[PDB]
Amino acid sequence: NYSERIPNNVNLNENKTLQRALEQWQPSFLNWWDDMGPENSSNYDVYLRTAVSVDPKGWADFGYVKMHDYRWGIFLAPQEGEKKITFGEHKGQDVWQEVPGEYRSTLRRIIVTQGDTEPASVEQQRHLGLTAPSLYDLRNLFQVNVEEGRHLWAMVYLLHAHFGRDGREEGEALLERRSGDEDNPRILTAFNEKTPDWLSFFMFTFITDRDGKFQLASLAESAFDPLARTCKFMLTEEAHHLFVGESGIARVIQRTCEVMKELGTDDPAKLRAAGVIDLPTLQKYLNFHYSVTSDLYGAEISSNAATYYTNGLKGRFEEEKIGDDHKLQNSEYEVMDVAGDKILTRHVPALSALNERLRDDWITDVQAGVDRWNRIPAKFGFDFRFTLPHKGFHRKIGMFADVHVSPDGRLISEAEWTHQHKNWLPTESDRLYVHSLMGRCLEPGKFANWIAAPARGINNQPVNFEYVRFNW
Ligand SMILES: CC(C)(COP(=O)(O)OP(=O)(O)OC[C@H]1O[C@@H](n2cnc3c(N)ncnc32)[C@H](O)[C@@H]1OP(=O)(O)O)[C@@H](O)C(=O)NCCC(=O)NCCSC(=O)c1ccccc1
Ligand SMILES: [Cl-]
Ligand SMILES: [Cl-]
Ligand SMILES: [Fe+3]
Ligand SMILES: [Fe+3]
Repeated sequence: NYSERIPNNVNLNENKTLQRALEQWQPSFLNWWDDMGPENSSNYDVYLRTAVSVDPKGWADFGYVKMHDYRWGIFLAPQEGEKKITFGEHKGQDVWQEVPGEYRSTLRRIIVTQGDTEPASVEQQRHLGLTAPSLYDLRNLFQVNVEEGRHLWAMVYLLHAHFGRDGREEGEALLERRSGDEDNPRILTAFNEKTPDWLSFFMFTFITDRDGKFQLASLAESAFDPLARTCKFMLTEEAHHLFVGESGIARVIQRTCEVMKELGTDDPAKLRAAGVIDLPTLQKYLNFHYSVTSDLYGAEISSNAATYYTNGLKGRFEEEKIGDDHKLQNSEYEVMDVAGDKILTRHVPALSALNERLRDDWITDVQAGVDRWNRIPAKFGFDFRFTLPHKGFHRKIGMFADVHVSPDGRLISEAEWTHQHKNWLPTESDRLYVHSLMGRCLEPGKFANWIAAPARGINNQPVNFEYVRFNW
C-alpha cells in the first residue's frame, strides 16, 4: 500500500498490469537482498554508480546510497527501426517483440538460467566484506553486488512482460533457490560453490563473470529483441566487473613481485613468512577457476546448441563480423578428440560445435588478460609467467569429463591424478594460508599487505577517498 517507483526506459507506467505485478515482486526482492546480500551492510553509505539511462556517453550517476535503498531499474538498449534477424533459418525476417509459441519454453529456460546466476553470485560473495583489504575494494565488491542485483531485475522484467503466469512464478522461484542449499540449490554447479577468500573473488570476476560476458554477447544477437536489448546494456555494466577481477590479481602479482625484489628471493616459504601470495599458488587458483568455469559453456558437441542458433535464439560471439553465411549448414569447426591414449583434433559440423566456439572465444579473451598480467613479472626481470592449463584439465562437462588431463596436456591415470593434482589446484594448506592473510583494512587509502594500491580511484575521486561510510 506504499509502492517504490521503478526506474526504467521501457515506459513501465503506461502498462499498469505489468507495473503492478513488478511492484508486487519488489518487496520480495528487498527481503532477499536483506537476508542474502552483503552481510551487516544495512546502514553503510556506499559510493556507487547507478544506471539512469542507456546513453553510451554517460549513463550512470555516482553518489552515496544505502544498498537497501539502491535504485534498481530496467534499462534496455534503444529499439531500432525495422531490425532484422541476422542468423539461422529466420535470417532476414523481422525481429520478434513477443516470444513465438514454439520457442517459449526454450527461451524461458535460457532466461531463467541466466537470471539464476545473478542472485547466486551475490549469495556466494556476501561474507567477503568482513575481510575487505581496503575501502576501495569493499566498494568494488558492493558495486558488483548491486549490479548482480540489477541483472536479476533485468531478467525478471522479461519473465513478467513476455512469459505470462509461469513468468511471474519464475520470478518468485528465483528468490527461493539458494547457493549451496541441499533442497533448493542454484541451477549451475559453479554457482553452488563457495567463494572463500578475496583471491577467489578476484579470479571469479576475472574468469566467471567473463562467461557471463560471452553468454550475454550471444544472447545480444537473439531474434527476441527485448532480450537482445537487455543483454546489450548488461554487457556495458559487466566490463567494470571484469576490470575489478583483472586489476585485483594484477595488484596481488605486483605486490608479490615487490616483495620478491625487496627480499631478493624466490623461495615460497620466505615469501609467505612475509605475508604475500607466492606466484605458484596464484597459478593454482587460476587453474581452478579457469577449468571450473570452462564447464559452464556446455558439451563441445551439442544438438541443443545447434537448435538455439538455427532457430535464432542465441548467436555466436560477434556474429556480424564473421565472414560466412550465418546459417552454417555446410560449415565446419575443429574440436579435440580423445583418441585412445592421445588427444587429437577433428572437424565436425559447425552447428554442432557452437558451445566449443564460444568456449574458444572466451579462452582467447582470458589469455589476453593473462598476457597483461605477465608484463609485471617481465617488468621486474623475473622469469615467472602465468599460463592457462590445457582445456581438458579438470573438466566435468564434455568429452574430458571422464578422464584426467595434466595442465600440460597429457592423459594421465587415476593414480597420477591423485598424487600430482596438489601441484596444480589449491591444497587445503594453500587455502588456509591465503585465508590467514585476509584481515580487514578500512582506513581511507590503506591496503592489506598482500595487495598493492590500484592505479587510480573511481569516478575521478582519489585513491584515498572515503568510498564506504560505516555509520558505526
Ligand atoms: C549453453 C548452456 C550454458 C548449456 O546448454 P544445455 O543445452 O543446457 O547443455 P548442453 O548444450 O551441454 O547439452 C548437451 C547435452 O549434454 C547433456 N548432458 C549430459 N550430462 C550433463 C550434465 N552433467 N550437465 C549439463 N548437461 C549434460 C545435455 O542434457 C544434452 O544432452 P543431449 O544432447 O540432449 O543428449 C545454456 O545454459 C545457455 O545457453 N544458457 C544461457 C546463458 C547462461 O548460462 N548464462 C550464465 C552465464 S554466467 C553470468 O551471467 C554471471 C557470472 C558471474 C556472476 C553473475 C552472473
Ligand atoms: Cl523454465
Ligand atoms: Cl586409470
Ligand atoms: Fe551479471
Ligand atoms: Fe558480473
